[PDB]
Amino acid sequence: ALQYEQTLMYGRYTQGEDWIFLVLLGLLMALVSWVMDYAIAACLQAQQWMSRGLNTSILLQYLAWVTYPVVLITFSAGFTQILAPQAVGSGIPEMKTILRGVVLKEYLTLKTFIAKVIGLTCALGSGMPLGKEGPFVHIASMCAALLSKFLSLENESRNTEMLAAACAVGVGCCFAAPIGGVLFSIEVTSTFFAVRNYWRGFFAATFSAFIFRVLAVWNRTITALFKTRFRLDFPFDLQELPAFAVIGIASGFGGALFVYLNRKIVQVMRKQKTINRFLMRKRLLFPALVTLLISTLTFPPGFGQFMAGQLSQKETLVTLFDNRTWVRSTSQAWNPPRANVFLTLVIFILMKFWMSALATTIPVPCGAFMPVFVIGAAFGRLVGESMAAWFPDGIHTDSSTYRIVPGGYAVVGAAALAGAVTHTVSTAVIVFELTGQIAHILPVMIAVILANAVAQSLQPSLYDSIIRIKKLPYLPELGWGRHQQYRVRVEDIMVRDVPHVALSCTFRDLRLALHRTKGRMLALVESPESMILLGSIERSQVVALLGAQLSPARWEEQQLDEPVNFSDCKIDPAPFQLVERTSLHKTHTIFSLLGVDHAYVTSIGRLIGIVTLKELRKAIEG
Amino acid sequence: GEDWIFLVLLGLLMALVSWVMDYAIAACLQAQQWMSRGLNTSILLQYLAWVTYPVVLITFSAGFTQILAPQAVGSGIPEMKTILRGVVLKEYLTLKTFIAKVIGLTCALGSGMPLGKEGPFVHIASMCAALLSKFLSLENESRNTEMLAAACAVGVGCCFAAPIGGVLFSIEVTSTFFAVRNYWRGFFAATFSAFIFRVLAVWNRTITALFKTRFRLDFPFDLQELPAFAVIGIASGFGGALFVYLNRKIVQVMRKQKRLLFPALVTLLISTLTFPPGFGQFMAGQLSQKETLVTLFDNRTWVRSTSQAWNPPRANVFLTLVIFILMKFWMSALATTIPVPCGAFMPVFVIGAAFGRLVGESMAAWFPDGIHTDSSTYRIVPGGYAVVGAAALAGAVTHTVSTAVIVFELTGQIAHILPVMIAVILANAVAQSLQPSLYDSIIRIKKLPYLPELRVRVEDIMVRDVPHVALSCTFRDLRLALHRTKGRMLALVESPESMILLGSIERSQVVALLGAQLSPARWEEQQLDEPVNFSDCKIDPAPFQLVERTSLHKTHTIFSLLGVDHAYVTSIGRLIGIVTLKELRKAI
Repeated sequence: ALQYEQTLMYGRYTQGEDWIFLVLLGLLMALVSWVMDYAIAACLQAQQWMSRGLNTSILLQYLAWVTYPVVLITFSAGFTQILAPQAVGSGIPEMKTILRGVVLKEYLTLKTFIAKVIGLTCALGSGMPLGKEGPFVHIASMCAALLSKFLSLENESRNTEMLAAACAVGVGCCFAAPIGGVLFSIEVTSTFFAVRNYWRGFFAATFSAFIFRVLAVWNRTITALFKTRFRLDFPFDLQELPAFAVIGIASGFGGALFVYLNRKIVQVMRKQKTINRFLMRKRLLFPALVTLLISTLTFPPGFGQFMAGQLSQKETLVTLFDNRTWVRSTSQAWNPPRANVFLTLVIFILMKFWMSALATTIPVPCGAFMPVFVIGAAFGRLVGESMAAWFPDGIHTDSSTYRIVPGGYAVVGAAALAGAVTHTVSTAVIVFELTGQIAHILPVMIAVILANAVAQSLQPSLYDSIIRIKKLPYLPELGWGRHQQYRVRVEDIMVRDVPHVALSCTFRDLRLALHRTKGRMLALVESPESMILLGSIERSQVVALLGAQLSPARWEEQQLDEPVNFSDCKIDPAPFQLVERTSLHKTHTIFSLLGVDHAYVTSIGRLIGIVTLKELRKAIEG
Repeated sequence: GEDWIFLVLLGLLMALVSWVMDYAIAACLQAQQWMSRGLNTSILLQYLAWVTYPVVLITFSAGFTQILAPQAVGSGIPEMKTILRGVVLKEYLTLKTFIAKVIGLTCALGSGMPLGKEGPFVHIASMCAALLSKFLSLENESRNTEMLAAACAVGVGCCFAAPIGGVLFSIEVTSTFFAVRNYWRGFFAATFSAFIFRVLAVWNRTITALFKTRFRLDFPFDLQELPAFAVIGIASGFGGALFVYLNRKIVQVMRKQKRLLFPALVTLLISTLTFPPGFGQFMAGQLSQKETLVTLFDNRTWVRSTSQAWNPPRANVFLTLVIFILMKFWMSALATTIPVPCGAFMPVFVIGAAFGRLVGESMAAWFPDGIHTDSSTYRIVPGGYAVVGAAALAGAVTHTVSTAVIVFELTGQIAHILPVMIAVILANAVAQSLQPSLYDSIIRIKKLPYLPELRVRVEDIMVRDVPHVALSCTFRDLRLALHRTKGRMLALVESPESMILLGSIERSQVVALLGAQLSPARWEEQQLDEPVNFSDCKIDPAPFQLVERTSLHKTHTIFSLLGVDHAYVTSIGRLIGIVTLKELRKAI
């Protein structure tokens, strides 16, 4: 059991019925998502009304423009800190750790639910570049846990499956994409998923989508969030494929750079102890300063006109996916009177990159999927506009028909950058669900594959990076194509010094052994000379043996050093063990599936070594 | 960079093979129509050609498959699912099997019989991967299984021209775990195959989607039309369960009751009923499978060209659709059991499309001016109903939910996603409640090893025979040990008294050295009988074992993960038992 400790940016962790349950989970998640969306829309509408009311002087417009988001972010951070400090940030890495066996202290309580809901609503009510997929996963998991609490009024296996279904429900409700949501949730929270549990997520997401449609028709887009209208007859040509490949490669490099920049930002001010202490005594100055800095640069009368600061995230995504060519309201916002579309796109890309990283490193419930999606869409739109300008009449034409469509480039770029950042290939399906069309399928697959290859060659995923930052249990993923590990054996990476005890030992031996292990379990051995393994023992239990046979109720303590009879103790008969010539592939696979953190190496029945997650991490990294 | 090169070469080879096979099938189908229509004006000659062409093709396919490689008969998905679980089939991935499968599939699909390609394509892709792996060596067991899984994904994708849907379908029918890296490798190889197919479709010339639809993008369906899309799913689930039951019952009956007569009789019976000017006008027998699927997916309303085959002068669309559904159902159920390389995905797809079209036309006739009246500009689109029904029936038969993605890549549109998902979920629920999957039924028919599904520990289910050899054993015990047992591999122990496990030795190696030592040398065969020298063998030093007190659930989970079929039970380093899928006799 791990407990949250508060830090500046992220924190640290220190030491029959199925159908009804799925239907109820889907309905609850749909209702909660609808309520949150309504609240966020109301907040944005209030911001627009207040901004339109005060059109007198630039000073007052600036004051309102920088006062609304700062107040919203400060209130969100304060409310989250008062109720549940552990509800800060994305919830995908924490649930990935939970699904592997580890237990977090109070991660699935009602207070955390209230804090997460209110904080996400308040933080997303401002205009900061933040997402909601991780918070949605966490909220869905808490909803499933509370439903299990209610419906109760073997067990361990059931809970994990329900949480796995809840993650898919959360992703699907976040993107309004059942299939894409389930496939994305499978890739980011597990490595070996049972085929039997494949239908549960699809069923729950389908029920959620049906409830969404019913609510949409009872409340008055309906089909797709960001519906696009592209021609079905030759949307692209053959010679445009190199452009899509270039987009994919650049997106992979950019995703690696984004993950590296986020990690570097987090690390830098974990140093600088004086600034860190001064901010830790404030607890509300850092988010306020970040919000004030970001909002100032997006002021439309000032610097915000050169990066489309007047547009919101939904409006920014809608204009990039349109079926018009800007080069030859989308063009009005993306073509300021003093510049062209290219300069605006470049400035938008750079500023949004660094601002999105910095904003995702602040203490509020937030995600990082939509910002990178928008950045990738902008980069793809830039590439498409360049191609359209270079070929005004087409790339293969007789009567100048079938011109270049720059919106497919934006779709391809968004999917490629999202996949590169998250190390997933389901962003293709996600973007097909989001846009409502499947015409630009092959370029999307090509770009996603290339971006994933480059990103996995360069840097780890964002969620794995956050896991490393928070010091949670971390099993690095084996190289997809970077290297080979079919020749490395367990005899090399193991540690040849094993904390162990003997069957015929004395209490002095236990006293000497206990302090130097620094581990959870002790290995029972027949005899020191034979070194034959018989089982595993608990460190607390062998402490209790000394505490029980060496006690006031009987100095005398130094008189009693007889050999310890292990009959009273309880021994694990079959701990997890391996053999001498086991390959790294099998060890990694069993560690990944069983969710274990410790294995014994055995040679002809004798104890020769031990393997831990740390040794595996060094073996993979080196 | 061996992985990327292997995947690229696999994709290229599979794309080329699929293109060649499609060209051959199209040539055969055109040659049928040429002789059918060009030079015949009499009823008797037309009938004679109509029956004699498919009969000759099917008889040649069956004879060629039997003579060359009998293992090429049937689908390839159940056998590859068995192979990926650690079982070994005798000669399932050789060159003769490849040639027999290719020629038999080309000849069988050249006729007008209702057969598919997904299983044969999976088998051919796996064979291509095995041959490529053999050629590239100019041998880790763990590396080969991953490549076979990638080959299955490539085969499905090339069959349906649906890369993502093909990968998802292949993972769901030939595996028990969703491995993410397998998904990534299949994605990569299917993307390369799709690129090659796109290049070929431009160099030669149904580009993009195979059965592209042109439904309107603004309000294709209403909320009140959803109950129909659920009725379709429930009916499709029931129909899929009935289809699996009927196929199994057809297979069983022939067992209770000269090998070139049954396929010929089946072909002559089926082709007689589909003869157009006789009974073929009442079930649209003049259309091929591609044209049958094309007309059922159009954006026109019949009840308000090539779609006039469903409206004969002496009948209407409803009667023709019902007759087509019934006759094609029983004909496909019968025809999928003849000794030729064949699949069953497409006939089920067409039957589901016909049922969906029937339901959609009924709804369109019920609401001539559109649902919710008001004389609105949005009316019923019966093509989407056909898509929904086809996807639902295919998913119900195959116990899969990736048929939705498959149909989305097939039609080129994703406008009907919610009804398709609802129908697929309902059909899967009903079918899984009623009957097992078609591939599982075939596995149980062929009596292949399989793992069931999931107090008791590995000490109880184990068997203590465990054929083995000792390090100090002579050639007399090696002959004695080999004769009694029949297993693929043998265990190596230190001594009969010690019984300390040292690894495992293959059956091929021991019989080779026994023959080599007792080979003619410079009576003397029995004279030497010296203790064997194991220093020149191929000893596996790390077989995967199980501790004595391991639980059944832990044993079950490791067996599914590792793709193995037998484990060694060990006490303190001593061999005490073996577990070779004895969970089938204990987890049932």
